[PDB]
Amino acid sequence: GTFLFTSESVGEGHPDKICDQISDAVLDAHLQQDPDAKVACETVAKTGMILLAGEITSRAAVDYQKVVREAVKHIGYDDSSKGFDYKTCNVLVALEQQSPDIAQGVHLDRNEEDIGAGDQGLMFGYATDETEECMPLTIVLAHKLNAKLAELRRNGTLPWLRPDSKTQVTVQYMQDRGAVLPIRVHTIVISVQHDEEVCLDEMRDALKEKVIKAVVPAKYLDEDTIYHLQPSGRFVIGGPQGDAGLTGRKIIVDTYGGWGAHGGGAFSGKDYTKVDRSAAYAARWVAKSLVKGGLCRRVLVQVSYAIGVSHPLSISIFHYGTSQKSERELLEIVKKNFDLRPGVIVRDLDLKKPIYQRTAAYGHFGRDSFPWEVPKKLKY
Amino acid sequence: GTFLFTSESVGEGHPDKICDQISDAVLDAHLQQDPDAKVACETVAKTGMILLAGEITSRAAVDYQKVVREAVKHIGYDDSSKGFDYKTCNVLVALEQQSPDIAQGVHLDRNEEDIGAGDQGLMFGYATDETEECMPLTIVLAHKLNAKLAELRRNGTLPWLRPDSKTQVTVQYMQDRGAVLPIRVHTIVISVQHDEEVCLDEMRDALKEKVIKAVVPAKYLDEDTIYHLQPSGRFVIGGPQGDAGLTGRKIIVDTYGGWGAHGGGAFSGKDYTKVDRSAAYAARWVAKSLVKGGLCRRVLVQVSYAIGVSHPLSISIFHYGTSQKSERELLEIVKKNFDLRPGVIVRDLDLKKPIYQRTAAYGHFGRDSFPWEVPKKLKY
Ligand SMILES: C[S@@+](CC[C@H](N)C(=O)[O-])C[C@H]1O[C@@H](n2cnc3c(N)ncnc32)[C@H](O)[C@@H]1O
Ligand SMILES: C[S@@+](CC[C@H](N)C(=O)[O-])C[C@H]1O[C@@H](n2cnc3c(N)ncnc32)[C@H](O)[C@@H]1O
Ligand SMILES: Cc1cccc(-n2c(=O)nc(N(C)C)c3ccc(Cl)cc32)c1
Ligand SMILES: Cc1cccc(-n2c(=O)nc(N(C)C)c3ccc(Cl)cc32)c1
Repeated sequence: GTFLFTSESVGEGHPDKICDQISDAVLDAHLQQDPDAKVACETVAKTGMILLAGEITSRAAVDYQKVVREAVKHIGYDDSSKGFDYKTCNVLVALEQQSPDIAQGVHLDRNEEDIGAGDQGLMFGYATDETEECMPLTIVLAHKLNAKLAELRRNGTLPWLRPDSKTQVTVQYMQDRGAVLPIRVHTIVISVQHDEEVCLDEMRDALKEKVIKAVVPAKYLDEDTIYHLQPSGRFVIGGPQGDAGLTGRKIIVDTYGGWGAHGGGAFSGKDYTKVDRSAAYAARWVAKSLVKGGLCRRVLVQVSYAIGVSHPLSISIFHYGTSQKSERELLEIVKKNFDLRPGVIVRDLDLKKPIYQRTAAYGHFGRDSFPWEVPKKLKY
Repeated sequence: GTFLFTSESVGEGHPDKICDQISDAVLDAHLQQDPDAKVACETVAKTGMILLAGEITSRAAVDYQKVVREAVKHIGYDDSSKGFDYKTCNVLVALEQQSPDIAQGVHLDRNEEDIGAGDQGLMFGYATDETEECMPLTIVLAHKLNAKLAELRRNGTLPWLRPDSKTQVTVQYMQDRGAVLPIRVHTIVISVQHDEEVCLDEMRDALKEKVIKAVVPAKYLDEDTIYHLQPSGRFVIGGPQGDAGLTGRKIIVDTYGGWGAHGGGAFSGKDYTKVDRSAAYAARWVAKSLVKGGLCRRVLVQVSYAIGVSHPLSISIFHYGTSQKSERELLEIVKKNFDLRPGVIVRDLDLKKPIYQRTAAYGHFGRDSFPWEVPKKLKY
């Protein structure tokens, strides 16, 4: 009954993640002034360049140069020696208003509760009782390894670290009637951008002793665990200089690390009317409510929409065999307890609040008691 | 035991899909001259602009202006009245060489069979016996609806059609010991860009009579099927003018429509050393070989890699309860029959051949007998 499963995560300076954080810094800057801003901000990053492309209709006055540069500064790209510098990079803006054809079909002259979905699409939510935060251990550990790298970079413990990093964790699990039980960590990968002076052996030793051992419980590590630390051998060129980044290219890192399911939509740079984000947050809220409510040990929820239509077109449940109730009975409980119209989700999850940049690294789920992480008490 | 499931697809002129097709036109242009080109081409599309950003190291001499414009011409954006014109749009190029740090860690001075993975990551393959092509009916139908729109646009049957489209299909299924059996189509969405002259009722009638009825078998449609045809009411502004597009933003449309699983990596614009593409193709080949070989009715395969390491770090199997063999026995059969090193996948699947633009619309799987769609005969 044992099996392996692998998930990855990336750091704040991974170029795709830089784009997600900038897109959400732009969204938050608009929402601080106009809670009803319509935002669809894509970011592209390559050597020396941040380009903003997309559609924004808002009453806010946003200084894009300042917002972008402050986000890059926070990430830590502040000198040409690191491959990217917020002070001197090019910031290009190609932002237009939201299409009036979309606006008239989605929200113009509509009661807020009855606003249409901002697009068609499908979205999923997942929760698992294997961790207290109801997330897969593989992705939790992968995120925490990147967070540890950023912490040691920022506190000057490992001054050779740079912001761009990737991690990957393979866990060996057992299964019990559809629920999963972590046994041990089988393999860990860490790749992190570094300065020209540090030796490979010094980095590998520090990654094992100061990063992995500070994150992963010793009970999961043994003489057979496989470590791939700086496996490329050299990672001096990094950030956008090493690899072009785009918003919405880390959608599996943002969610469940390959567990559960994904409908394809990106989260960052989008206001609540874009159901790719709001309905995925609501589906996570449903799934976590079912698991914390004791109905399931793990569960997957699908929802779907049509542009301009408020009610979901479909809702579906997969309980992995971890409920005494059938999937039909769980679906009836979901329909009795949740209203997944976007104009109701916005109110339940407070989605006009400018907290989005906080979601744009280390996963959107299983952290910080955001509204979609506070279970709803179910009536049935 | 009945349940709903929804998948979507998009047309050739959807702005994200335009980017995937351009990225793969660039990859094919390089491979036509240099089978060993290292390509990581991202495309961004917005009003009047195609930007290429990424990393290419190749001996080819490629005219990017010509390759991009020819791809846009093929899609059908050939006049400012349609919102985008290959003849007059801006083509911007921000392409640099592949990082020498990546090159030395992945492929320099390595025997081809022993080349390292081009990145870390996780990838999945899926197959289901519900259709002869071993794909979910939801996504097959969604793709065929977009293909039908493009066919009627190109043959002049519906001259008001423009290239940008989206479709979505919800199927009601029954289940039989983990396998799925389609019963009926519950809901269909179609949104397609159109000219200024055609009436909404004329479009809705044509979409039902000439598109849906020409694609979906009548046995799946009944008086209760729900149709959302042009649900926004107006879609004149479209293509990149209506919504910025990026490469690798339709990864679920490219794969299984939400069924199976996804590791997050995009396919388009990448050569075989980028395991996000090559190992996902190989995992599809494994899954389809298990189902066509009669071992499973449906199956999911995960594989994962570390940058610079040739052998996968992990391989895992989920058979949904549709095999008499355990997942451990199926995994042993996979390990005995397949070698998922990227330097072996390239040979088995002929991945230096310039056929990639053909994959970049209507899904990478279940079509055209590409090498990953030809099952391997298994020995056990
Ligand atoms: C390996 S690059 C992707 C392939 C790349 N576009 C190419 O031209 O081959 C993807 C990510 O890996 C990381 N990376 C970049 N350079 C690296 C190196 N030398 N060693 C390890 N990882 C690296 C960065 O996080 C980067 O965003
Ligand atoms: C609805 S747009 C996404 C949201 C958009 N970025 C915004 O500013 O609100 C996503 C896709 O839907 C399609 N689309 C664009 N305009 C549309 C319209 N008026 N009606 C229906 N679908 C439309 C196009 O395929 C487009 O790429
Ligand atoms: C459909 C789907 C999607 C995503 C993940 C899984 N999935 C999972 O939830 N449970 C696993 N167990 C308990 C054996 C499992 C093992 C291997 C693989 Cl490849 C996937 C697995 C399933
Ligand atoms: C883990 C995972 C990922 C993706 C899809 C599914 N999955 C599926 O394979 N089979 C379904 N059956 C048979 C009931 C199903 C029904 C509802 C939902 Cl939300 C998902 C379903 C499962």
